[PDB]
Amino acid sequence: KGPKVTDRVYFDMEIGGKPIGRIVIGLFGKTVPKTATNFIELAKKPKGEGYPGSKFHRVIADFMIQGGDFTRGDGTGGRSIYGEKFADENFKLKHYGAGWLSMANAGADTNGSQFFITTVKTPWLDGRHVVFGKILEGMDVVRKIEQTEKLPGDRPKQDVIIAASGHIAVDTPFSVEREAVV
Repeated sequence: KGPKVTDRVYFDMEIGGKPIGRIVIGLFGKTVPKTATNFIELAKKPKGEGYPGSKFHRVIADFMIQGGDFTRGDGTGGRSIYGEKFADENFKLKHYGAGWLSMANAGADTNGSQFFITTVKTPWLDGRHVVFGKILEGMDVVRKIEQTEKLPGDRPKQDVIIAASGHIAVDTPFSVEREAVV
């Protein structure tokens, strides 16, 4: 009964130049096609133009990890394939638990490139941030990032970099449970 994964995206992660493993995300291309498409294309862009080379600039343990600011690296930048900003596509899905993918924003209809991966269930974000994927593999890599040493301002002391990213196609869309990722 769960939403269908139609596409995969991978992130090969490094912290301060040390490889820490791959995150694999399933995207709900039937539920939020426009949001999913943005993410997939930004994952396919080259550095400075998309996710490769960008960092998780905001990390809050017992909450979420946030990245996708490929133009300013600090939360103030980023842009979508549709222009600087695009509208909230729908709020069909909730932040069911750790390991859900949702768009960062600065209020209604301000989606860019920035996104976060939850590390706990975050009901207060439901209806405010568009949820569009679920972690499929590499939740331990997420947790590694979640626990990385921080500076004040919720910033990793060492850069947490998406060294590489890309899109793996999907056979046959499959349903996933609306539950925390183990």
